[PDB]
Amino acid sequence: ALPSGSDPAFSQPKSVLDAGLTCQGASPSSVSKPILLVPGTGTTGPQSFDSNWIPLSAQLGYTPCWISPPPFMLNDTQVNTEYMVNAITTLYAGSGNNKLPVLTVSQGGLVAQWGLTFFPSIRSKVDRLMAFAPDYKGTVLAGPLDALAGSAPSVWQQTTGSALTTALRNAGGLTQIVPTTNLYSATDEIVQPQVSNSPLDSSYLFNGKNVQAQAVCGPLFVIDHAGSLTSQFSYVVGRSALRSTTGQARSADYGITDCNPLPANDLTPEQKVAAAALLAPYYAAIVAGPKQNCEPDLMPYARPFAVGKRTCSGIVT
Repeated sequence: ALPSGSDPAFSQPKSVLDAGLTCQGASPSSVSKPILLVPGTGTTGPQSFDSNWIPLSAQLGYTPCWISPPPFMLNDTQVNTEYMVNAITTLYAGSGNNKLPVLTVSQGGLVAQWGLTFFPSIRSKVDRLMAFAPDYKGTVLAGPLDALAGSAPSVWQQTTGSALTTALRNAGGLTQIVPTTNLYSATDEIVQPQVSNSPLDSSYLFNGKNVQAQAVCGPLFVIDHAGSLTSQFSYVVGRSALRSTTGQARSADYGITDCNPLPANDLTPEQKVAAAALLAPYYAAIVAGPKQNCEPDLMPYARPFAVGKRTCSGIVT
């Protein structure tokens, strides 16, 4: 079972949410073959995909579109999802009422499944989801000394055992809602645990196409968080998920010969070097970005699914 009924109301005006959506070389209301790219924590849309999937999806025939929820995905994850839901509705109608793919990284995958869980209207508008290193269960790795100064709202909510991650799980959000592919690695230095190749991993979704790099490439295969998005292996897996008639990556489309953790071969030399510096804005955000001293309160639609957890207002019930 999943949440049903009308979409919850947005807490932000539509002009604010519309302001966060951009398409490369096209208007959101008139776009050909759009793809929604959702960035990770501590970054904007261009910062996550300029070096990788904005050019890679454009070469595959898509119009790169993205959201950049302020500030740098560090604010309340529930509010970042409003940008995605509004963008999908806009891009669905903007492309002649046709389904569009969604490709994410880091918190972006958590944002995608959160929207599909609690905003039922977009379930018939997303044809597939290609999530790179998503943290559906949050992460057990604390911030690089983010325990005496607090952390960003989105960092609170991405901690294992948070009210947000609890509510997503309890609402049935750990089962895929659209055809979903999850590409992750046991060597992820930001999102853990990922070492079980099982529902214990943070990126695992039941009935999804869960691709742990070590399961395909070997137990000693190393590929970090940024590589999980930009690698040639990730391109092969992602390109398979986008081309597939089932909506999921196909095991026949990739193999041990594609196990390259370096940036995708099709990227230009400037793009590969830029892809290696993917987390540079993320590093700045965790050390010098906004911080608060409690996990943001749950919105009314998600509050009933995390009874017992403490947020800024107190205990849910």
